[PDB]
Amino acid sequence: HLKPFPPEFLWGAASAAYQVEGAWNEDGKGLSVWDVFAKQPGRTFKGTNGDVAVDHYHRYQEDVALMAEMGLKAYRFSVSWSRVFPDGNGAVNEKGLDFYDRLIEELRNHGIEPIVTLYHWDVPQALMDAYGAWESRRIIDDFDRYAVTLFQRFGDRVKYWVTLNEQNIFISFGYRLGLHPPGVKDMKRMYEANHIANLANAKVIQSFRHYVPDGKIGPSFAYSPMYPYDSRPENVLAFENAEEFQNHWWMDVYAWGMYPQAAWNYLESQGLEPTVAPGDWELLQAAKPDFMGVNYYQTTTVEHNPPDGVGEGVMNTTGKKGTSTSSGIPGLFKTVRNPHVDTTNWDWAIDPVGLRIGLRRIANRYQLPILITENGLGEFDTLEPGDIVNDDYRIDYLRRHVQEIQRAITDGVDVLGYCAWSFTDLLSWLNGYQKRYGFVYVNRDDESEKDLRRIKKKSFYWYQRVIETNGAEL
Amino acid sequence: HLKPFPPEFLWGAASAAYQVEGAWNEDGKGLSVWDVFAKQPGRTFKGTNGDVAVDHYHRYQEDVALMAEMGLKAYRFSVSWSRVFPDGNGAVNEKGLDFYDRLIEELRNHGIEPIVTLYHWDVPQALMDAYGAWESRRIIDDFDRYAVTLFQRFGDRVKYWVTLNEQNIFISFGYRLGLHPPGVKDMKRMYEANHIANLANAKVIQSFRHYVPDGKIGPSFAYSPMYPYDSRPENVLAFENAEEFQNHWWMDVYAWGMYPQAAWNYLESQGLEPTVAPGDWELLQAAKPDFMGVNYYQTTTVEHNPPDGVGEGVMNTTGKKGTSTSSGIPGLFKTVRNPHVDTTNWDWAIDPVGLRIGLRRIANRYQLPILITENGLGEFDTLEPGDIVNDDYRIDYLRRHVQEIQRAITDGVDVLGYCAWSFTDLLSWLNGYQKRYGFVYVNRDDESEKDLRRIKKKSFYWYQRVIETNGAEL
Repeated sequence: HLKPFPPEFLWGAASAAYQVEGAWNEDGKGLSVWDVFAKQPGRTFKGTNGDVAVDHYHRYQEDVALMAEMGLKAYRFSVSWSRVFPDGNGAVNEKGLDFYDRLIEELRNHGIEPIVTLYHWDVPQALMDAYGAWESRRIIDDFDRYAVTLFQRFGDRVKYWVTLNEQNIFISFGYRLGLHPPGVKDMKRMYEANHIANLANAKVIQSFRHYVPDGKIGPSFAYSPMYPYDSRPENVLAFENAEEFQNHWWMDVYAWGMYPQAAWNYLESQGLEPTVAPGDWELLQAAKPDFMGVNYYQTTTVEHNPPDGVGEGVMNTTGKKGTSTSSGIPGLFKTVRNPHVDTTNWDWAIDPVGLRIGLRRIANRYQLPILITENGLGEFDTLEPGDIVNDDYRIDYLRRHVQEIQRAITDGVDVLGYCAWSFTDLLSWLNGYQKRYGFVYVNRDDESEKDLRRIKKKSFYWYQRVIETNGAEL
Repeated sequence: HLKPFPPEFLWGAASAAYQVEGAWNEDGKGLSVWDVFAKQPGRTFKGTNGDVAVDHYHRYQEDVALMAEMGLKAYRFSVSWSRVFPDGNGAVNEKGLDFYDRLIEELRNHGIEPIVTLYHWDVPQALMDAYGAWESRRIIDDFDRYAVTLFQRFGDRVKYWVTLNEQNIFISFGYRLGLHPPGVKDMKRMYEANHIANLANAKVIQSFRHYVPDGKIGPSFAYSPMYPYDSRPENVLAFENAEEFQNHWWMDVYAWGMYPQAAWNYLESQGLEPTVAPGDWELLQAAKPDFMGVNYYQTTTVEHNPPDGVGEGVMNTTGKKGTSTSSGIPGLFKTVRNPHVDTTNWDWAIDPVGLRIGLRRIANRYQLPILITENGLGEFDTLEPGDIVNDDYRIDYLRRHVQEIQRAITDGVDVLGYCAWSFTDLLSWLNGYQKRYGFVYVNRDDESEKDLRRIKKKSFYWYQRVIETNGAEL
């Protein structure tokens, strides 16, 4: 017996500025670390970068019109820091602010709730040149000034804010795996930058309380809920280590302002724990958010990993199924393929019940409302004669995840909204354009840039029907 | 490289008054609910009862001398409420307090720390008669009067105190399964009595802060940590349901003063959630314990249970292995044999790693120190001529659990002490005498008290060596 979706449920769709906007050097925009990073040969598939992307900076009016046709209740986007402060910490760029002002007015005139994401991985290169960006406490007050600038200019028209998007991703990929700017493989640096990012998150939530007292703000965590492989006690203990190290490590800081103790002690024994100053715990414990943002795609199953066993592993960005290899941390846990779910061709788990599990774990541990900021299926799309993209695969994935959300709401989880990823096709950070996520097909591939024309996929009309029935018809 | 056991680690052993004392009608003692219940035909194996038990009431000097020979650092025992208040809430029976005073003085004269359990299932029958005992709010102030009586008489000599022993057992066996007094099978009444017992726990922790400001106090929860059968998402969701419904339901109230929400909502949908009065949440939230007491014997593995599925199961009462069957809650979860561990003859899982997992979960969720108030192996013992009892099976079980305690300490779990169940053999509530737990064999069976003579088992000398080496030699 299912509860209905609440009447105010934020049926949404999401983007990220570098992935969508283009206009990388217009109206005074400074360079970001991704402008620099993606132009380095070999970082991105076939050299694709965000110079143009899908050109949303010039075509947003067309884009919002398609949102209004769909009847989106909400649209989640990120503000590009380097459009607002080209130097990170210097003088404000009114043209940068003007674009987001025009975007929000376009959204508001069509009855769409704007959800503004403060940071999605594009710190200005200048801050990285001046003091190493997230490795320096100086970024805390420069990020605050940036945040406060947006709060004063948009706080009367934006109720929902997200601080740092997938902080575990841009910290891990940027400082442990070397896949994102700064392209570093140093765990000591990774956890120092992570700690400073935690303090930045807390400082801007505390500013938000002052500048937007009637608004709602939270971080957004890239949450892959951990599973034990079986009921072997050694595999359950691996799951305890994995859920605490991969998930509590961030969410406990967001919710309670404390790192988990066992994980901390493991890092301490390695010489990897971050440097703490007077003031840190009191700041982190005083920044309670209104919700936990959740970006969800898959669960992860783990098993026992001996002290000499698997370390970092092989990722699968080609799309040939079966090429992923176990990654893990020796002594604690290593991943293993879950034999009870299917995977995509990138070996990502297809596990909509895993979303209910993860929503239940956040409610049960933190008692926080949840805003689902990102969920989606990336796949190749064929444009067929008659402007028809029959992405039944995407509909089937979104249907099952929305169905499990309703069960979680029926369990008593407070889910504020759901932002599918993504509204239009967009540039992936590293693999180009062919793994598409959008409701709206964008006419370009890896080689030919074509005209970037927007085409409504079959999933666009499915989700239009979802919204008008408030999820009653899926 | 393991951490050592900390210098003042409480190497202990435990009992419970009804199981050990006898003297059921001496020196002014009133009837308890167990005096009455165990004399009803069919309630206990072979009609065994606590009239004599192993006669610790008269033989406490001999028993304490054996604790000194072992070198016990702490002895955990329970106070019989009906010795102190024969009618539960009238005038104090000084001879009742004088026994526990004599006992505490014997312990302290031999260097043994007393750990006093306020309530181990034996509320006076007069309170059951007057208002139904734990089902009535009247018990909150009656329990409080009793606790403060003990705090004022013994607080100068007792630092460690336990409030309610295994509230989840005496409430669920007493009101849901009807196996303990008052023998009721009614889930609604069960959760009402459970809520009243939560308030009584909170009230006496509050009183304790006034009367024993330098003491340490906590409840003793009967903790069986849940495992999912495998990585099937439906079995992991069963584990989420099972851990919250069986474990968080109690420990969250103990630690945070709040029931978990998914469980509460499920009870509400069934008309089973308890009645909440004004002021209840404030009392419950303001009664933080110094430690979580943990009674640990086994883990429990669970899997999906369809809404038409398993409910009450068969309980192994005889000692014939393989006779237990699944128990669960339809629609939420059901138990299933863990194929990766062995089980005793009573079908209890032998899972020392589970104790590390359980200690880690409590640290990770509540950040509380833990006092392990019960752990042991119940088995048949053979008395061999020469008064020799070779219980290597017990040594092996205790050894592997103490080993995992030290791994948990090395992880960063603050464990205050370890109380093996039990010091001497004693009466099991339902299963008679042959399922023995003691370091010290007591010569009696279900048919005859014989001479009740005390006989040191092999495990006595093993534990004596454990304590002498502070656990470095196991």
